[PDB]
Amino acid sequence: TPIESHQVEKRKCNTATCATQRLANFLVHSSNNFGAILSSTNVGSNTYGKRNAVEVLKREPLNYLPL
Repeated sequence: TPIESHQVEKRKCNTATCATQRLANFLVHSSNNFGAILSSTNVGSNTYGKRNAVEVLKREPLNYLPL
């Protein structure tokens, strides 16, 4: 009589979603440069600092208070 097949497959990462995952690796892949990058923050390229997020929140506490 016949017997169930033993076919096996995998779920390789071949989708766009996986692409985002590589972005996370970029932070660690460029973590060393990040240090030297913040050093020249006074080069007029500090208009994208992450801390800006915590600042704007302070300037606009309305969003924090009940709405």
